[PDB]
Formats: sequence, C-alpha cells, structure tokens
Amino acid sequence: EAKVTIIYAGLLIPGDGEPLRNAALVISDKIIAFVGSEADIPKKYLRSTQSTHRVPVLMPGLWDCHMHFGGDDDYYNDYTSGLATHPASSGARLARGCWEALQNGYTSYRDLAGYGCEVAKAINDGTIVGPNVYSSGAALSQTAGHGDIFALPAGEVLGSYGVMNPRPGYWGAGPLCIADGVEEVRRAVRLQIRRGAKVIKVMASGGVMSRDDNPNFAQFSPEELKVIVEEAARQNRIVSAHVHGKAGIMAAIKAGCKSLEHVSYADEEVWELMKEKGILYVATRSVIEIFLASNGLVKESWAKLQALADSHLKAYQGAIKAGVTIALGTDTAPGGPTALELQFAVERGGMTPLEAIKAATANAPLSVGPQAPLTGQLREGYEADVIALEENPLEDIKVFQEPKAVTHVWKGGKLFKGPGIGPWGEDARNPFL
Amino acid sequence: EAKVTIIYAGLLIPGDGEPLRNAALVISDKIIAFVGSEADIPKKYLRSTQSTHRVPVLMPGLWDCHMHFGGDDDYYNDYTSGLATHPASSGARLARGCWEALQNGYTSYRDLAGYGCEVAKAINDGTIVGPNVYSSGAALSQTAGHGDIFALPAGEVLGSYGVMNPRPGYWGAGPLCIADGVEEVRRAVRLQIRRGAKVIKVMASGGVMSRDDNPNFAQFSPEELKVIVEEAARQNRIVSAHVHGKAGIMAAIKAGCKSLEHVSYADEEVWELMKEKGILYVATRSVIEIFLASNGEGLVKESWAKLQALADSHLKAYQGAIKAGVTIALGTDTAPGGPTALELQFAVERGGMTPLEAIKAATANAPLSVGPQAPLTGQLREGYEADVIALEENPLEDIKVFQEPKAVTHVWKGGKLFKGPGIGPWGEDARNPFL
Amino acid sequence: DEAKVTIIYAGLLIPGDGEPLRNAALVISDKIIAFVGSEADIPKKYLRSTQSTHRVPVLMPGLWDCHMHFGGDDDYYNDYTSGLATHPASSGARLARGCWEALQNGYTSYRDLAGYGCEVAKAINDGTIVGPNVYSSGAALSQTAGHGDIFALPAGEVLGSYGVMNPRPGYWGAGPLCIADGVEEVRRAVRLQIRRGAKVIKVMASGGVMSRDDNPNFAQFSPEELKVIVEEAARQNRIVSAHVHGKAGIMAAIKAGCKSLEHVSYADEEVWELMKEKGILYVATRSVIEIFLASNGEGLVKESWAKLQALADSHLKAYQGAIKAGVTIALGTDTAPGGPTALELQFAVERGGMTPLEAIKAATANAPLSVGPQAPLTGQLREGYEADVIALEENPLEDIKVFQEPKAVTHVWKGGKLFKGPGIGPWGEDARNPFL
Amino acid sequence: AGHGDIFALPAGEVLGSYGVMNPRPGYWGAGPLCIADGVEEVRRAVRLQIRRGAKVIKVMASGGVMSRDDNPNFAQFSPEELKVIVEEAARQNRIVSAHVHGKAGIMAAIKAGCKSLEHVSYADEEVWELMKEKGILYVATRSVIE
Repeated sequence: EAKVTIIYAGLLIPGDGEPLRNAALVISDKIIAFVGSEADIPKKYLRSTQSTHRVPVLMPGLWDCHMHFGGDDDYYNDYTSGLATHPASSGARLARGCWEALQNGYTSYRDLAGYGCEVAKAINDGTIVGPNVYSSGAALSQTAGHGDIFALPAGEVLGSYGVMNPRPGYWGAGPLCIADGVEEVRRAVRLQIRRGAKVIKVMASGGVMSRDDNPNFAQFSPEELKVIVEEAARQNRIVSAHVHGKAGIMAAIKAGCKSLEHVSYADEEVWELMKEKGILYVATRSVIEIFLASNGLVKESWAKLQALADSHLKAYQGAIKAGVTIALGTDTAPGGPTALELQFAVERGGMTPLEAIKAATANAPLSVGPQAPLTGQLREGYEADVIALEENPLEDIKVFQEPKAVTHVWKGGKLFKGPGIGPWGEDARNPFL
Repeated sequence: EAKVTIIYAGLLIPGDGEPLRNAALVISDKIIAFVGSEADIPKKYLRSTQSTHRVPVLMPGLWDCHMHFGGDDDYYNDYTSGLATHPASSGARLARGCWEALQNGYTSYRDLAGYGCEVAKAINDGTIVGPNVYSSGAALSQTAGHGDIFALPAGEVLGSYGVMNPRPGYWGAGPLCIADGVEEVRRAVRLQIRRGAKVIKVMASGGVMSRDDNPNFAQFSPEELKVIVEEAARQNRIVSAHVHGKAGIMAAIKAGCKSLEHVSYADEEVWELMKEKGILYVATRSVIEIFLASNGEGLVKESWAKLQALADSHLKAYQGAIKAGVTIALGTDTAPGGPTALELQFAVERGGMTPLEAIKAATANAPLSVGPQAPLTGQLREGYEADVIALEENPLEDIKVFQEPKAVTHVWKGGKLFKGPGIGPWGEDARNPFL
Repeated sequence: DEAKVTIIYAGLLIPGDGEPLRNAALVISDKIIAFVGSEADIPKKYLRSTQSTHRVPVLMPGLWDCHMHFGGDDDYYNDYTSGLATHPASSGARLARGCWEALQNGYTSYRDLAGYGCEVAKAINDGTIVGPNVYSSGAALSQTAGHGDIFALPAGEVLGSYGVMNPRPGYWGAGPLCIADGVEEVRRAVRLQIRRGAKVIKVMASGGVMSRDDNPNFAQFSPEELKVIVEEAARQNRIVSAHVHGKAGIMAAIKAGCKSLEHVSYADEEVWELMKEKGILYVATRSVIEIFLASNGEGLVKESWAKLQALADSHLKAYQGAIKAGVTIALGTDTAPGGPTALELQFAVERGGMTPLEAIKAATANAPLSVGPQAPLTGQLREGYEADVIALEENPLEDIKVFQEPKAVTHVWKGGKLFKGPGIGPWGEDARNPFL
Repeated sequence: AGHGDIFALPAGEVLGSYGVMNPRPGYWGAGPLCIADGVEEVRRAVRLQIRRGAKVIKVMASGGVMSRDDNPNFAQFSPEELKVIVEEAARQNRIVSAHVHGKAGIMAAIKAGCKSLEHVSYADEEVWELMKEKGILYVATRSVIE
C-alpha cells in the first residue's frame, strides 16, 4: 500500500508559476500526487495519509548545475591535487559534502568533473546520503586544454588520463580525460558513459586565469566537438561546454552542445542563437565573485581578470534580459556555498527572486537533457524532491544561506531532514550491521 | 589558554585496574589531566573548567584491532570486489562506517587491509569524523596466498597489486599487495609505510575457507617473513600475521611478528611462546561465529565439517590462551561501523573472560596491536590521550550493553566531544568544511 | 609608483621602418617607448621626470633572429643523435651562455624553431639568467623518415623518444623534435608544443639541405596533415613556419596556410607572387648555405658537392628574386643562441642585394611577423612599441659588418631594462644573485 | 618511502621517474633522485650514477629533517643494502656520503662503510670516537638548521 504524506504550506512556490497561499502538497511514494489549495485536497489522501506536516514555505528541492566531485587533499593548489589525491580520500570527503548539500535543500547536483558516478553508487545503495547526482564523469579536454595539468610533464598527465594504453589502476575513471582527435574523443565520451555519466562535459575554451591556456581561444577542433556531441546524443546525453571567449562559445553552439558554462563573452548574437537552439546558460557567477573579492597577482593579470568579470556580468545580464533559458551553477565542491549563486542571480544578474528560484529548480533539469526525470517543480506526477523553509525566500533570497532555515528535505518522497529525523534520514539503519 | 572539562562518574572503569566509584576525570586539551575520586579534583581545574558533565559510567574509548577499510560495492561476493570497486565509492562508504564507529564509542581502529591510510586523511583534516586509524595499508600476500584473487587470472591481479611495473593509477595503494621473494617484499613493506601505514599485515597462512589456499599451510618463506619484520621494525612498526594452522603460527613467531590474528591452532607451545616473546593474540571470534550461524548451507558436507573442526580448535585455542595468561586484544574482522561490540560478548561467553578482562582487551591492551606507534592511550589515566566514552548502563553487569549505540551517551576523541547531548552529527563546533 | 623615464639622445636614429632621423631623441617610460622624434621636440614632462639620460651616436631597435635552434648539444655526436643523447640539463647550461651572448650583441628577440626555448625562457623570465625574448616552436614537427628523423638510429628509439604515442615518465613530449604520422597524431603534436608555451609552430615540409637521407626536392607530410597542423596552430593564435627547399614542399606549405617559410631554396616567380598575395614571410637563412660553400665539398662525393652548389645557386636566385619582387623578408641564421647571427645582415646586403637600411628592416621591423599574432608591438623605435633598443658606436648604414663587433653595441635595453651599458654588470642593471 | 621519495605523488609516478626497473626513453636513470629497493636494485642504482660520471655516492640513511612523512630518528635502507652500496662505490674508487640524523641511521651508515656523514644531528660521544677511528668526515650543514 502506498505511503502518503500531506504537507500544508503557508506559501507554496511551485518552481515555474505564481506562488500559492495556503496550499497543500501530497506525496504518494516517490511522486507528487497533488498540488493546490488546502481546501481542494482529494479526500482519499485525507483518509490514507501516514503523516501530515505544516510549514510556512514549500518549494522544489534545489539544483546546482555546476558542481565538481573532486574531494582533493589540500596539498597542491592547482589541478595536481586531482591527480595526486587518492580517490578513497576523495570519496570520504565527498560523503560529507553530499550530506551537507542535502541538509541545505539541494536534492540534485550536476557534477561536471570528478567522481560523481562513483560516489552516486554509495548514495544509491543507501550507505551515504546526498542529492541525485548527474555526473559527466571526467571533463574532456585536449592536450594543452583547460583540463590539462600544465605544471606536470605530459607523460604523467596522459598516462593518468589519456584514452590510449589501457592498464590496471582504474584507467579511464578520473576527474579528467585527455583526448586528441576524432578517434580518441569517441573513446573519451564512451568511457564516461561506461561509469554511468548522465551528461558529457567538454573544455571548449581556455581557463578563466589566462596563465597557460587562454580563455579567449577555442579548444578542441569543430570535428572533435561534433563527434563528442554525436557520441553523447546516441546514448541520450547532451554536452555541456566550458566556454569563455566568443570563439569557443560559437564552436560549442555549432557542434550541438546544449548547455554552456560561464559564457563570459556572450553577446546579442549568442543570446539569440541560444534561444533559437534551446541552449542552457549556466553563468557560475560565484567563481567570478570569489576572485573579485581577492582583489589581487601581477597588475596586468588582475586587469585582465576584471575585464573578463565585467564582460561576464554584461553577458549574464544580457542573457537574462533577452530571455535565454538560465539555470544556476556555482562551480564548487559538494556542500560548497551554492546558495550564493541565487543571491548573484538577483543582485548581479537582475533576476527577481522568483526567477532565480526558477533557474535553480524548474529550469535546472534541462542541464541534463533527456536524462532528466519530471522534477524541479511542485507539480502532480513530478518527483517528490521537496523542501520546506522557515522564511519566505521571495522577500530575501539570502535566506537559503542559512541551512537552519531549510527545516524539511524530501528526496524521492523520503524525508532526509526534518524535526525528529536523524542525520542519515528517516528509518536510517547502520548499513554495516 | 587550556580547554578544561570535568566529568563526574558514578562508576569509572580505567581500562586496566579496579573500577572507581564516584570518581572524576579532567580533560585538559587533548590529554587526561586527572583521574581519581570526586573529592580529590585539584582546585585549579574546579576554577578553570569550561564545562562539566555527570554520567553514570565512564571508561576508555574502545579499540577494534582487526578492521578492514574496504568499502566494497556489493556486486562481487569474493575479493574481486576489492579490485573492481572504484576507491571513490569505497571512501564514501567508509565515511559512513567511520561515523558509525565513533557513535558506538570506538575511538581507535586497526585497519589490516584497505584504505585506512587514505581515509584517515579525511578524518585528520576534519572533513569527516571517525576513530584514530592505524592502518596496514595493503595486506601483504604471496602469489597464491590468502590475499590473491584466485578467480581472476594472475596478470590482472599482479598488474593491480604487484610491486613491479610502476605506472599511473595509484600504483602501490590498494587493499592488497602481492610480493614474491626477499627483494619484492622489501618494496611491499615500504610501499605501505609510504602511505602512512602504522602497522604491517602479512598473510602467513591460508584462508579460513579452505577452497583455494589451505589454512593449515604456512605462507611466505621464513626468509621473506624475517625481511618483512625487519623492514617494519626499522620504521618502528610491528607486523601482524594472519595465521590459522600451527605451521603458519610458528613461522610468524620465529620471524618476529608481534601480533597474531585468528590463531586457530594455538596450543600450549604457542601460548608459552607468545607470553615469552610478548606477542599479542587477536582471536576475531566474530568471524568464526558468523559462518557457524550460517550452518554449512551452499558448502559441501566435508567442507562444512572442516569449518566446524576449525571453529572448535579456534575456540580451544582462544580459551587456552586466556587461561594461560597470553596478552589479548579484541578484533572483529569487519568493515568500519560493523558489529564490533559482539566481539566483547564473545570474549566473555566463548573465551571465558570476565567483563572487566574483556574491556581490558578492548582498551588497555589494544594499543599493543600497533607496537611503538601507539601513543599513551586505552586507559583513563593521567597523561594519556583523552579518548573517553560515557555509558548509561554498567557494562560489567552486562557486556551486551555495548551493542546498543544509544547506551554510549558521550564520546571524546583527543579531548573533543564527537557525541553527546546537544552535539550534532559531526561533533562539537562542527562547521561545514566546504564553506 | 612613479614611472621610470629614460631619455636617449641619438646622433642618428634608425627607426626600423622609415627614414633615419638625425639628432633625435627617444624616451622610455617603463617598458614602452614614450616618444620618438627630433631632440628639440621632447615633451617637457619627460625632461622634468627623467631618472637618467644617455647620449649615443646611433640608436635602433633591438635585433631579431627568426631562425634559431635552442639545442645546447654536447659536441660528441655530429648528427641529430646529439639532440637525443645530450641530457637537457647540459643543454640548458650551454643555452644560458648563448642567450647571454645574444643579448650582448644587441639581439633582443629570437625565434627558436627546434629545441628547449620554451624551457629556457622560463629561466629568463624569472630573472635567473638573461637573454632575448624567446618565441619558441618547442619541437620541430616531422613525419617518420622526415627531416626531423634521426636516420642513423633505429626507428623504435627515435619514436620512443619523440613520438606522440605511449606517454611515459621522462619529460615525454618535450624534446627538440616531435615525430607524428597522420591527422590524429599531428593534432597532439601541435598541442604538445603549445603545452610547453610554444609561440610558434614549426614543420618539416621538405627534405634536408644535405641530400643524404631525405630529399630536399620532395615535400614532407601530406597536405591533409599540414592543413590540420595549421588549423591547430591557428586556434591558439599561432602561425606555422615551414622548412621548405623544393618547390613541391614550398607549394604544399603555402596551400596548407603556413605563414612563414624557411630557406625557400626553389622559390620562383610563382612563389614570390603567392607569398606577397597571402602575406607569407620569407626567411632565407643564407648563413647556413654560406657555411657549406666555405667547406668546398669537404669530404663530399663530387656529385653530392655539385648537388649542394646547384642548390646554393637556386637558393641565391630565389632570395634575390624575392627581394626584387617585394616579398616581405625577415632574417634568420639557423644557428645556436650566441651564434654568428650578424653575418646574416651582411648576406642580406652582399648576397640578397638589400640596402643596409632594408637589411635592418628585415631584422627589426619585419621580424615579429615571424610569430604572427604572438608578436607584441615591437621591432620599431615608435611610440607605444616595446622598449627593445640598442645603441651603436658606428653607423651600420655605412657598413653592415659593424654588427659583427659586439663592442660596437654599447647599450642594450630589453623591455625598458638596461642589460648592457657603461657601468652595467654582466647580468644587467640592479642585478642581484637570485640564489640568495 | 625514504627521504628521497616524493610522498605527495603517487608511487607509480615517482618510481616510473626514478626507479631502476623499466628502462625507457627519456633520460632514464639520470635525475636528481634514484629510488631502489633491495640488494639487486641498489647495485644498479650506484652503477647508474657512476655511468653519469659521479665522483661520489650519496644515500639517504635516515628520515628527513621535517618529521612529516619519514622520521629523522629512524634508519633508512637495510644494512645489507648499505653495505652493497658502499662496496659498489668502492670498486670504482668512490666513497659514500650518508644523510643521517638519528643515531640509528648514523650507526648503520658507519657500520656499512660510509666515509662522509651529513647533518649528523644525534652524534654523541660514541659517534665522534667511531668517526675519528674510521676516518669519517663530518659535514654539519648548520645553515639548513639555522
């Protein structure tokens, strides 16, 4: 018999649509059975309900569409720690991160480089808890691309992450994958699917820093990018492209990528193309804001960074104004400061708090294309990923930055946070007994 | 300024010594500053204390001296899962395990095969919580030894775990290490020290199951075992030896191993040798009890009779060692967060220990399991590490009390409270490390 | 916080591209040239703010050589075997002397076309040593059995060292040479040079000048590979320089999109027009031809020597023809750092038929075209250009051989910093021991 | 896992770079460091340095000064390896210099036949006498400590 929960909400924010006052939501097992006004709850659920909750604010569980499941040791300060950190160390750290994410009301994460596939196994067998993870597996990069570890010699990097020379040692299952040429990129995409990747991520331009590779220059050939998109597409994945400079943006669009990250030099032409082709914009404004707070760096390097920060701001604001479909991503480790991205959507992008919430809920599953279930909205038939808040985030978007303000967390209809509920969620049992 | 905590205890079980009624313990920072009667607390601590607790029962944090930090996927049923499971999956699972261990009052673990060194890093930087982990890194095995994965062809296993052919992919850092000959075995030990291993583990006889290798037969040559012991000793580690048959037990003793596991065919000669040379006995009776409960289903009738014969020998060996006064510590042979409390039960109900002796074997004696790598710990004594647990019930009246985690109300590790009333899942003053 | 200003008064100022100025002045503000013109016209703000003043007979841009190789080889093997066998630590040490010598001769920029320029530039840029601005190709790219191949060694050794398959320990992908075969491999080949910081890409597009193993008349790499190489370079804003002798190789390099050609020994009217049309740089490296002409068929079979002379003659006609046709030219020597680069100016005049002023243009103003979009504004004494400036005791327009006496270069500024001058030590102004 | 090992890197990368097995292109056997384990490997290790023209042999005979990864108090290499290393050097008229802090390492280096000791941080009366008796050079490197 079905497990039924009624949640009464002072304010219900459905994700895409006008909020409802004095509403109710019914969960039947894993799905949402009813949404609407308190008065209209079908009587069958009033009879069959196992439990009822009364909360001030209800909304969909939050997504972050740009996470990286790294779990690095704190020793090396560049991408060397990705290579040097033993993945057992990483997984342990990612477990905390995933716990923290869920306690903050994040019920889905799109991992774009790292061990999300491997860690998801420990979430799905119930050993640990966390959001739904949609992982790219390794980010794909060309040699001398943004995924490359320039400070290491090339043999070490390609021995670790290349798609030639199969060998013992979890070959093909790291945070990055280096491939050069049409032949190698086919295997590259396939190796991520192999680990269970639900999205594909490419480096389609240089990194934001400008020391080794250049953010203004495109990465991968159009021939490789097209093959990568076709490979993903055959298994119903879309490709997400790291892009800053317009060269890279346009190459990623031409190739068929359906999600773009950073998009720092998006202009009017880009916005129109992204609307036309249904391409998702994920700004990751957090990462820009961090280095702006750093304030420097050589004086010319810093001026370059500020110039890019300004372009990035204009690009984001322009895309919002032009009606490009947007989702939110932070570019951080699990349990990182993802809530800040909602703040920046409002205070930098110029979104309303309601639009910001849409970008983090209703629009977010577009980030994984056909791999998305019906989710991200409080709607009948959608997945019961639902969070309750003590205060109205439409009056202050910073509310999300206090985890205590998220009082209840349902993922797939199961309560992982709430009054009386232990750290590992409802009816948790030690899995090692 | 030092952080001072006073804990008043209705009953204080020091670990090695008679329990004390109406006692008190003072923690200053990471160490125990005072133990004794409530009336004798030095006044300077009464003045400087940040907080006070009052509990019915206080004792040292518990050790388990035979854990394995595997975190395997549930897919393959033999040692294939150790190879096939991505270590990121393993680490994640071990994080839950370590949390559970600490919530049960286990503040130290000796990991004898797996990723303890690698997971300890996430504990020591405060990303996760868990016991003090003393890890062997990989268990060392000969080809066709107990560490070998017989169902896989040999190239795959030695490509993964051998000490030749360095390569990308975390070479030398798995749950198992295959090495053959004096030359290879030197590297084998060194590769574990490289990871931070605080003990060395060898397979010195066949596995308990008797299908591939034979528990009655010794493993490694005496030449290899001696080198292994010498390699460990030079970096102040001792070696723990998996041994069942007497051949393996005696070879391990001769070589200089200072801790023996299972020890299923220990007889009078073995007990005396172990006393004489100061060798620790870790029975792991839990593992034997699991397959006894299984009842030989899905085994050949003769294979089951062999198992029962070994279970009986193992029982006599354990009882005999307790009776002969061999120094004993407790180990379960299970994953972190596993049913370690059961081993205390078996120490009393199978071994014939008093509850007080059982507690000694899980506290005061347990650091002997890691030899010179042990700090002063495992006892509620001045100058020892503040690994301290509080209980609601007196375990001396019922050793099964430890099997209810709720009965462990307070857990201090290194003077820090990781469990207690009002204390969140990640311990006192926990902050999200990713902000 | 104050800008560092230097005024240099010059009896004669050779701007690099344009008529020389008599009784001129140049102002340096920090790294850049703030003013050039007549002495009388110096903006008064610089007359007020100047930290130091110099008076020199002749001032001009710092010199470029567009064909260097940062090899540093041990003197043991006489062919390309030394490139493989020489430990790169030995090489780097030798290259440090070479770079010091270059700068003392007024060479403030070098285009390295095979070797460790990228790796050595790091020691120049952190100030441990001194040298020119280095624009390096990293490894020269070659096909198997191409001009970069070491034919005297068996093929497994050469491709184990320089191939783009089989990543391994030991500074894989970072040698003087890179062997790649096929479109797939050549993509990685280009990318591995960019990885080391290469600011240009170099390909072997024909056989070597010695007609011993490979043949200078025959093209190297397929057109498909060459196009991919050019596209790969272009995506990161590099151009490709092509080693070409025979017309087959010249034409294939041009068709593929290469923007700089070296040697170009069989360039004829059709080639000159194409190079003008497409803006392709001509780097003759006449020095290398002149060296073996001076050898005089020294232990060569008579027919091998006749072949070499025939090529030397074609090379001369090609060069003269390109100058006469108005192809854009820059100077390169094809030598080690600190080599006899000044000779190339002599040959530009005495073999090519350039005026001394045109020769200087080819070694200054035109030279940054050698690295395409990777060039800053440099190679001219012009406002807003980089302060790479040298002073001479005598007028090189009266005698182009003046550059062959390093004492005649009295002052050397690179990026506004004085690395040679009266009172200035071996490692430049305000040098300090970097290891203290 | 000795003082020459790069503990922050995984072991395959370090031994691929500096081990004395798996000859390969890329200036194999000619780096700043050489990792060797056992009598067989240490023979090649010494020989590979003589190959380059080494005029002395240097061993790590105890942990590093920073007590982070390896421990300065503990000896490094077995006495069997150290003796072979000294013998290999001696056959080509080289002596061995030993990095030593703790007394365990100092004494093992002396026993093996090393003729120069570096740092020698826990040299006591017994060590001084031995070094005089056997003609062993003391190189303090006090600058590092300072």
